[PDB]
Amino acid sequence: ETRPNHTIYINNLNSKIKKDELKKSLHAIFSRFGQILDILVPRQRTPRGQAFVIFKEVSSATNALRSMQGFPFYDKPMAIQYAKTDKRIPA
RNA sequence: GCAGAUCUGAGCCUGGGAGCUCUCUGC
Repeated sequence: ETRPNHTIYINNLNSKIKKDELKKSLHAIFSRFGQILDILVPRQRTPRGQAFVIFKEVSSATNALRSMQGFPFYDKPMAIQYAKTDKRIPA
Protein backbone atom coordinates (compact mmCIF):
# COMPACT_ATOMS: atom_id res chain seq x y z
CA GLU A 1 0.00 0.00 0.00
CA THR A 2 1.36 3.36 -1.11
CA ARG A 3 -0.14 6.77 -1.68
CA PRO A 4 1.34 10.03 -2.92
CA ASN A 5 3.86 11.56 -0.55
CA HIS A 6 7.10 13.55 -0.71
CA THR A 7 9.32 10.50 -1.26
CA ILE A 8 9.82 8.24 -4.25
CA TYR A 9 11.48 4.85 -4.00
CA ILE A 10 13.54 3.77 -7.01
CA ASN A 11 14.97 0.36 -7.70
CA ASN A 12 16.46 -1.51 -10.65
CA LEU A 13 19.28 1.02 -10.44
CA ASN A 14 22.66 0.16 -11.92
CA SER A 15 24.54 -1.18 -8.90
CA LYS A 16 27.97 -0.76 -10.53
CA ILE A 17 27.71 3.04 -10.19
CA LYS A 18 29.59 4.63 -7.30
CA LYS A 19 27.15 5.88 -4.70
CA ASP A 20 28.40 9.47 -4.82
CA GLU A 21 27.97 9.61 -8.60
CA LEU A 22 24.58 7.94 -8.38
CA LYS A 23 23.36 10.62 -5.97
CA LYS A 24 24.70 13.41 -8.17
CA SER A 25 23.06 11.89 -11.25
CA LEU A 26 19.72 11.32 -9.53
CA HIS A 27 19.80 14.91 -8.26
CA ALA A 28 20.54 16.32 -11.70
CA ILE A 29 17.75 14.41 -13.41
CA PHE A 30 15.07 14.67 -10.74
CA SER A 31 15.69 18.28 -9.70
CA ARG A 32 13.83 19.28 -12.86
CA PHE A 33 10.56 18.32 -11.15
CA GLY A 34 11.12 20.44 -8.05
CA GLN A 35 13.36 21.08 -5.09
CA ILE A 36 14.89 17.95 -3.55
CA LEU A 37 15.34 17.74 0.22
CA ASP A 38 17.62 14.68 0.16
CA ILE A 39 18.66 11.58 -1.76
CA LEU A 40 19.25 8.39 0.21
CA VAL A 41 21.08 5.31 -1.07
CA PRO A 42 20.85 2.91 1.88
CA ARG A 43 23.75 0.58 2.53
CA GLN A 44 22.77 -3.09 2.34
CA ARG A 45 24.73 -6.31 2.72
CA THR A 46 25.02 -6.56 -1.08
CA PRO A 47 24.46 -3.94 -3.80
CA ARG A 48 20.78 -3.91 -4.70
CA GLY A 49 20.21 -0.78 -6.79
CA GLN A 50 17.79 1.06 -4.50
CA ALA A 51 17.41 4.75 -3.62
CA PHE A 52 14.99 7.31 -2.20
CA VAL A 53 14.45 10.83 -3.49
CA ILE A 54 12.74 13.19 -1.04
CA PHE A 55 11.08 16.18 -2.70
CA LYS A 56 10.04 19.36 -0.91
CA GLU A 57 6.59 19.17 -2.58
CA VAL A 58 4.44 16.11 -3.24
CA SER A 59 3.48 17.35 -6.72
CA SER A 60 7.16 17.06 -7.67
CA ALA A 61 7.21 13.44 -6.53
CA THR A 62 4.00 12.82 -8.45
CA ASN A 63 5.34 14.21 -11.72
CA ALA A 64 8.74 12.56 -11.28
CA LEU A 65 7.11 9.18 -10.71
CA ARG A 66 4.98 9.51 -13.84
CA SER A 67 7.60 11.01 -16.14
CA MET A 68 10.59 8.84 -15.28
CA GLN A 69 8.78 5.52 -14.88
CA GLY A 70 10.74 2.93 -16.83
CA PHE A 71 13.07 5.60 -18.20
CA PRO A 72 16.64 4.44 -18.96
CA PHE A 73 19.15 5.55 -16.35
CA TYR A 74 22.70 4.29 -16.86
CA ASP A 75 21.21 1.83 -19.37
CA LYS A 76 18.71 0.36 -16.86
CA PRO A 77 14.97 1.24 -16.81
CA MET A 78 14.03 2.86 -13.51
CA ALA A 79 11.26 1.28 -11.44
CA ILE A 80 9.64 3.98 -9.33
CA GLN A 81 7.03 3.94 -6.58
CA TYR A 82 5.92 6.27 -3.86
CA ALA A 83 7.72 5.43 -0.65
CA LYS A 84 5.70 3.23 1.72
CA THR A 85 6.58 5.73 4.45
CA ASP A 86 7.51 9.33 3.74
CA LYS A 87 11.19 9.87 4.53
CA ARG A 88 10.64 13.63 4.90
CA ILE A 89 11.81 14.97 8.26
CA PRO A 90 9.50 17.93 9.13
CA ALA A 91 10.97 18.97 12.49
C1' G B 1 23.63 7.19 20.63
C1' C B 2 24.32 10.07 15.83
C1' A B 3 26.58 9.84 11.04
C1' G B 4 29.35 7.02 7.53
C1' A B 5 31.91 2.40 5.36
C1' U B 6 31.66 -4.29 1.52
C1' C B 7 30.51 -5.44 -6.96
C1' U B 8 36.56 -1.98 -2.64
C1' G B 9 34.79 -5.53 5.74
C1' A B 10 31.66 -9.99 7.63
C1' G B 11 27.75 -13.48 9.34
C1' C B 12 22.71 -14.39 8.61
C1' C B 13 17.59 -14.20 6.70
C1' U B 14 15.23 -14.46 1.95
C1' G B 15 15.37 -17.64 -2.63
C1' G B 16 11.00 -13.13 -7.62
C1' G B 17 15.60 -8.55 -1.92
C1' A B 18 11.59 -1.99 0.34
C1' G B 19 14.96 -7.92 5.73
C1' C B 20 18.29 -8.55 10.49
C1' U B 21 22.80 -8.48 13.06
C1' C B 22 28.03 -7.80 13.46
C1' U B 23 32.67 -5.42 12.43
C1' C B 24 35.41 -0.88 11.14
C1' U B 25 35.75 4.79 10.97
C1' G B 26 34.43 9.77 12.80
C1' C B 27 31.81 12.41 16.55
